[PDB]
Amino acid sequence: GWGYGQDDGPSHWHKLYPIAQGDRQSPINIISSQAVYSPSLQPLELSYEACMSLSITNNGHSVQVDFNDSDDRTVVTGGPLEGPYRLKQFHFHWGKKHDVGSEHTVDGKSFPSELHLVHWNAKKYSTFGEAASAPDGLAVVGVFLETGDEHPSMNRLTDALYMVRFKGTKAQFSCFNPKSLLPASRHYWTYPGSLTTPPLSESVTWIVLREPISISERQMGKFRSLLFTSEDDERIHMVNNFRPPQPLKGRVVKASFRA
Ligand SMILES: NS(=O)(=O)c1ccc(C(=O)N2CCN(Cc3ccc(F)cc3)CC2)cc1
Ligand SMILES: [Zn+2]
Repeated sequence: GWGYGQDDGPSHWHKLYPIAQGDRQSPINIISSQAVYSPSLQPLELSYEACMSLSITNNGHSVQVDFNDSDDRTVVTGGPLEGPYRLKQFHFHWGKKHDVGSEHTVDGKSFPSELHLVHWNAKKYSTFGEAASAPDGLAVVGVFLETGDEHPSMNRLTDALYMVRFKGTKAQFSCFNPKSLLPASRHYWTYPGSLTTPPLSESVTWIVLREPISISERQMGKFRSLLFTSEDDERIHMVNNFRPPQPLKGRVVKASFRA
């Protein structure tokens, strides 16, 4: 019912999910000079185990790696979070050129891709779905990707894309440590927001890392080789699967650092 094409793209989502015009929608354009330095925030800690990954899937909207979230082994804690949130899955948003692809932008600048590590408040809610509807239910850590030098650990992931090039396909993806996709800095911007895809619920505490990671153009190209379409269909490459910046509506963006 929704996608990233000319007829079902982000500009039309509100026709189906009215909350798309809400007061805490994501993503947003981060004006670094207007972010509020908040030294009162606790250190952001991403405590990830190496073998919690389950599979890699092309769900028609992105490529997603799902995790075992039975306990609090792989969690994010600190920063603006009151407690630990368990990692459920990570996925990406990307474009067709280096000038576009990320959802969040910084001072008007977009990156070729953005990684989203999705976590939920399992201590408070029974299911991820239950959490995805509550204001304090989710915590998504966003990491910008820039193109430059090849990323060693990313190779395992980009090499796996061929087997999930078609929509609705999946493959086993064991022992991939999402910590390998994090930058050396834990500085970030945070603000109250929403899921960036339908149902667009305003249940996400966003934590956007300041430092991007880089992958090579070859690796980025592997993402663009994915398809929005199934095997027996006219091929349409999965690109520009991002939602543009939404109105801030008076929300305060906090920063764990001084610009
Ligand atoms: N990019 S993001 O904001 O980081 C993000 C994070 C989590 C999710 C996520 O797992 N699904 C949300 C969507 N739902 C499907 C859905 C769609 C429409 C509905 F009305 C209900 C449920 C599956 C779970 C999606 C996007
Ligand atoms: Zn996302």
